Amino acid sequence: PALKYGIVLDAGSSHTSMFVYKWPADKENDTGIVGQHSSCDVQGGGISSYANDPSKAGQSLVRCLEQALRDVPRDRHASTPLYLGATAGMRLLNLTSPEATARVLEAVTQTLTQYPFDFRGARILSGQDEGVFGWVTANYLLENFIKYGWVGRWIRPRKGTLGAMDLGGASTQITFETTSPSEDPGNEVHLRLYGQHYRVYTHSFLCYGRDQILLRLLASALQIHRFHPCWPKGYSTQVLLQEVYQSPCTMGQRPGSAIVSLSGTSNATLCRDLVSRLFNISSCPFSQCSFNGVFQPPVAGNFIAFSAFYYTVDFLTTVMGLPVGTLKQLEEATEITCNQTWTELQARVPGQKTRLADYCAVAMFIHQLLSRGYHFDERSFREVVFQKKAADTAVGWALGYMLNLTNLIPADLPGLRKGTHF
Ligand SMILES: Nc1ncnc2c1ncn2[C@@H]1O[C@H](COP(=O)(O)OP(=O)(O)NP(=O)(O)O)[C@@H](O)[C@H]1O
Ligand SMILES: [Zn+2]
Repeated sequence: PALKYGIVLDAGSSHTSMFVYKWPADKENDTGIVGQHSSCDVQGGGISSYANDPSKAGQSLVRCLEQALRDVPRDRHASTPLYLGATAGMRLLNLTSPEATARVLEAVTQTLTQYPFDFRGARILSGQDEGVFGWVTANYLLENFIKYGWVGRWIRPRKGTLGAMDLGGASTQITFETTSPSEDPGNEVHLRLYGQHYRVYTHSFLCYGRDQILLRLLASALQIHRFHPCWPKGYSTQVLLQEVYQSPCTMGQRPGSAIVSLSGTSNATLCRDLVSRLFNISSCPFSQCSFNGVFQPPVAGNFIAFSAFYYTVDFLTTVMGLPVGTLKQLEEATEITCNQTWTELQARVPGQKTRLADYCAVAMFIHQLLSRGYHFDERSFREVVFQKKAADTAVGWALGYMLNLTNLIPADLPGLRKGTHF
């Protein structure tokens, strides 16, 4: 079995990762056939973090690109497509400075074109792209696009699909198949995959990624309290105000000190109140909304919640040792976590402590996002799983992106399968 390869660089807001995928040459159009071969994490920040030094964006990719030359057999380099796709970090930089954004894309382009792979371009994905391609990855890997049954006895209704919730560093996406009528063309997606029509809803909330939410809570805590009720008692840090208010996500909060001391107080109730200010539920120009006046039909079906949903839930279960099987359990785990002092929290984590002071805020954010924002309840929440991998492949938008650009999912089966699915 001759294999083929393809490569995607996911240039996210906080990190770039490289995925190399492989599949058999003569089975390439079967669903679920493509899988991850290897991956590489680029050291340092995302490409948008090089906005004032765009040369370093391209250079940052070199070590992982050297790994790709070793991971893919040499005689296949020339015919292996290589893509770079960038997400909300670059969408935010594009708001601030389209020129700096262009210089970063130019610097990564120049680096990538020096390599022997068939480089097909560096692009910023839309929020819709990001949501939909994540949904295609999960469902492709789990073989949900197979028509189950056999002639004369097809399963009905057809096999359900897995909704996707992705909590990145600078935006978050929700995407799922729905039977409700569309009310906003911005959210409406129609896919034709293996001869079947999928009616999908998607939305991306810019500035609702983990790192931007933490920045917004920090801005809010500085304004309202001059302490940080989500941070643990005994933790303090010197906050440089310029970093807090430079983001498009926080410049709306700006209130002439350069640096302020800010300490935690382990106040789970005040933390909950701080997080609640993130969601505007005051108006809805549609029949129903999620939040911020965005149309959303009722959630339905199973969901996979990956990226920082998985990392936060993994902290709560594995480090705090708390169950999160229900929304009530998640809320209780968040309360217990938020009420820990800094010495108590550190006692649970013998190794490196990065992100530890932030789990209370992120867990509170996720609980409110699911319950207040998307309107999960106990019944719908029972159908959510927290997982970051399927069939030995990382779940994210990268695979679905590669599948689309490489044209590896047919709209129709060959010969329409003689019309046996009609
Ligand atoms: N191994 C890990 N453990 C705990 N947290 C992590 C880990 N890796 C990443 N994170 C955090 O989780 C958040 C989302 O990470 P990731 O999904 O890599 O976002 P991204 O692709 O960089 N951002 P975006 O461009 O908005 O999709 C970031 O705030 C990360 O710092
Ligand atoms: Zn991402």
